[PDB]
Amino acid sequence: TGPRTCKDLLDRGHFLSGWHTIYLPDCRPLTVLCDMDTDGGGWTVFQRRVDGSVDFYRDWATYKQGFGSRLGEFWLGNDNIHALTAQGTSELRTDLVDFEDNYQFAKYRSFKVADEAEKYNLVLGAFVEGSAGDSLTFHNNQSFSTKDQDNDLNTGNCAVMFQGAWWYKNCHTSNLNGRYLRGTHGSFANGINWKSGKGYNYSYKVSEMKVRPA
Amino acid sequence: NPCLTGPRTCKDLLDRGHFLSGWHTIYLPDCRPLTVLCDMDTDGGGWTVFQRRVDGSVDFYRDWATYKQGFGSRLGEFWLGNDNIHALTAQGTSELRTDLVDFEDNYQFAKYRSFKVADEAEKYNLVLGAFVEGSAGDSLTFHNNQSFSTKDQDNDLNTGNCAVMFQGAWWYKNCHTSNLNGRYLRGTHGSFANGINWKSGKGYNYSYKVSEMKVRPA
Amino acid sequence: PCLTGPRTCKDLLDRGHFLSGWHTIYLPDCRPLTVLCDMDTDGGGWTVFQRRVDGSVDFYRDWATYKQGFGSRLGEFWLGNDNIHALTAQGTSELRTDLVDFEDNYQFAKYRSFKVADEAEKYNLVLGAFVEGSAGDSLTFHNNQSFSTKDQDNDLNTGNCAVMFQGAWWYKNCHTSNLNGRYLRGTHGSFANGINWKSGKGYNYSYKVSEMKVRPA
Ligand SMILES: *[C@@H]1O[C@H](CO)[C@@H](O[C@@H]2O[C@H](CO)[C@@H](O)[C@H](O)[C@H]2NC(C)=O)[C@H](O)[C@H]1NC(C)=O
Ligand SMILES: CC(=O)N[C@@H]1[C@@H](O)[C@H](O)[C@@H](CO)O[C@H]1O
Ligand SMILES: OC[C@H]1O[C@H](O)[C@H](O)[C@@H](O)[C@H]1O
Ligand SMILES: OC[C@H]1O[C@H](O)[C@H](O)[C@@H](O)[C@H]1O
Ligand SMILES: [Ca+2]
Ligand SMILES: [Ca+2]
Ligand SMILES: [Ca+2]
Repeated sequence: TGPRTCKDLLDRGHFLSGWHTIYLPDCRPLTVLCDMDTDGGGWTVFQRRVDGSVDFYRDWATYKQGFGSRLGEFWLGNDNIHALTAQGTSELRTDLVDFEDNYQFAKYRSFKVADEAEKYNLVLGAFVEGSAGDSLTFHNNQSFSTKDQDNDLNTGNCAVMFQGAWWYKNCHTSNLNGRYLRGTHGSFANGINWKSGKGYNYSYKVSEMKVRPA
Repeated sequence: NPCLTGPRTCKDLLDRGHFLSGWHTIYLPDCRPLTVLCDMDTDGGGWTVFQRRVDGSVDFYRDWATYKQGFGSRLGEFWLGNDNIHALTAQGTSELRTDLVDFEDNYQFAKYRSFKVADEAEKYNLVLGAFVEGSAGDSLTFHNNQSFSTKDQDNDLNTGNCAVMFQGAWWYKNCHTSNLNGRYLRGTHGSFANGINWKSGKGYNYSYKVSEMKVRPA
Repeated sequence: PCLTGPRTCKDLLDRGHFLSGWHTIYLPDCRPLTVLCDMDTDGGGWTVFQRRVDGSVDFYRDWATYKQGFGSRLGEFWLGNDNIHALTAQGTSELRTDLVDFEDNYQFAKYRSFKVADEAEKYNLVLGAFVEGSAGDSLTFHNNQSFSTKDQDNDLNTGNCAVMFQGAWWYKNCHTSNLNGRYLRGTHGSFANGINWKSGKGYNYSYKVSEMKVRPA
């Protein structure tokens, strides 16, 4: 019955990025990171990597509730991301920065995750544009997986083989919750990787995933 | 009714016992709430920080409308916004402090007895009081009584465009001895005077690690 | 003991604040204080009262500064001796100390009990048994000892350890740890005047990160 999105806050004159309280579909308050600069601002950031201070190789219960720090890296929580994206349409933007401070991005028409009972299934709309290329449409219609809850399409455990948590199939083309392996790495596809961007052997300095009413 | 009971400046906050720097809501003269960064640590504390550079994560080469409303992040770097800075300095007398740190941990500062920014109709004209003291030396008096300029709105006193030439936004004259909204060029640069430069401090070829501009009632 | 709102960061965690960051708690008879909650480390629910991370803040401060606290929520701070006593008195608050080096290697110590008494009583450190910690014990030595600053010599050394080692601490024969020391950025030739944990990295290495925190045992 007040601000429901970061877009609402932007329209009310909140021009600086930072943490604000919004009110979810059910009226539950949630303190979220608003990106008010990028691409018109008004984005609610649900994932952020910047320096490798936080361990992202976490189990189901931890990804469900969210983890990390307001002062740095975090995953907002799958329950929260479902609430955020349940009804209406949120467009997704992915922002990626390499160690030479070059920026890439990918933008999708719509994005949402189902509730826990449906394994926080990815529901993704068309790739609109992005200098990072499209490395997420591959994962469309897939259950989320973590090390202790394998819902993927591999005989082995993708979350373990690539040290992350994602909507793994057999196995991935993106892996943003992968290990903070600074820049080029010999090890295959176990960093913060975006196949169509810098490839399976380059772990980004910065990663942000964010949503805005479409 | 929290406008009448709420703090109106960072100094009110310090007086109420907030001893750590951090973002707090204050109430502007027209009762509009604004979340600002208070500096409680430096020089007696109670300063409202309106510009901060720290790591080059935010692009400061922005247009008139963006400087007007403010941009950046409470997580790090930002410009509070010219409308806000006018609102903060329109009434009474605010002193100004500039804190600068180089990449070798050398701290420098400059202090001015008063600092006032006019409204948009006057293009955010700078009215600067006397230089008080400072190891950074005085690189702002030169800019007294100049309109603010951005790349897309040239209000400087140069035949060309200072904001474009020096890749920032400032109360440019013809053109500058300070350029704190310049590019984050990380230490010494070969390019001329287009970084976070304070001439009397580290010169036209050295871009500071940290910049903060802040005001306090005096 | 507040029953109207959150008393500790532990309370906040059990209420569903799962991200670390600055929150408001209600101290014991029942004043508000905005504190840094660490919700990830060792199960979460830690209230952080010291933090070093980048050397932006001068920790070589006098008695009155350490009393009321200083620093910034954006980085380095000391919560204030008055706040720390109000927070820990009794209690049985678990003390934890987190330490990180310049190649991102993690160490950290834990203690079963922690409190400082009020100003009258020199904010004496009262420490319970060391429990565990890959950093080793460099705080027990300092048990039952006055806090000292540059303008308040309360150690057992003929000189002033605070000036000699450039900080503030529960110095005695001097120190075995110096977390409020100078941010000397890794290895240093100057002796023991840095953010040092003798059992961890000794008197010649200044840590990159250092956090002292508490949670109800
Ligand atoms: C600020 O600068 C303006 C120019 O933009 C100054 O205006 C001039 O002031 C002188 C007297 O000092 C007059 O003789 C001129 O005719 C004025 N010119 C214009 C264009 O108005 C103004 O005086 C300055 N104000 C201060 C406080 O220094
Ligand atoms: C609606 C439909 O029949 N299409 C497919 C369905 O067959 C499949 O079971 C599901 C998950 O794989 O993804 C749907 O898009
Ligand atoms: O430009 C300001 C900057 O602030 C924070 O770092 C946000 O996470 C970024 O997306 C950006 O908004
Ligand atoms: O002052 C208004 C005017 O300012 C500059 O020229 C900018 O390009 C716009 O903000 C424009 O409308
Ligand atoms: Ca499998
Ligand atoms: Ca011009
Ligand atoms: Ca002595």
